[PDB]
Amino acid sequence: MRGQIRGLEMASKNSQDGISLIQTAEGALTETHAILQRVRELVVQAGNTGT
Amino acid sequence: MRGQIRGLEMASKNSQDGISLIQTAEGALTETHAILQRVRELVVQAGNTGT
Repeated sequence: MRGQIRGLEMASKNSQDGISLIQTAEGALTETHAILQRVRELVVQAGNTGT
Repeated sequence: MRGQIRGLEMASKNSQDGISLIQTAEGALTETHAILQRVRELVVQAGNTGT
């Protein structure tokens, strides 16, 4: 039982660390995503300005 | 959605630029047109003055 318990507290900490890893990935994908927004604008006025 | 929106603002700016391009063409065709008015006069009195 005790071993299980201490590994469950460690399980909580584990999953929290995993969330944080993901949050790093999501800041990165957030900025990448905003870049793609800017790109999309540049493609649209590339559309008009191609004429 | 957000991408669509920003491309819609860019769509507004696009069409405005297109209008301006046209306005350039329409100043040009305006002056050309006035020339053809003068020409028409010169052809009419070329009509009489041919006699």
